[PDB]
Amino acid sequence: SEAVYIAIEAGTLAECEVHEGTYFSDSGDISEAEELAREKFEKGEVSNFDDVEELVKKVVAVCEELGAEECFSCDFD
Ligand SMILES: [Zn+2]
Repeated sequence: SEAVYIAIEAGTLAECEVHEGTYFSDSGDISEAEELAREKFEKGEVSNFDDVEELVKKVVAVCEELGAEECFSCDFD
């Protein structure tokens, strides 16, 4: 599903645009990613027309699947 990536790409987490593979979701509020995802998603029906509770759940899952909280590459030349 891409709807998730979009829901999260809508502004759920952040990743170094100079370091591909290195990501980092708003640390301190992982749930915020879901809520925000539900806000954008709900504030903008996606083609997939999936469920909010589903997206959010998938938003927290994906976000968690990224297990990223910083761009260690920031030190990797
Ligand atoms: Zn970086």
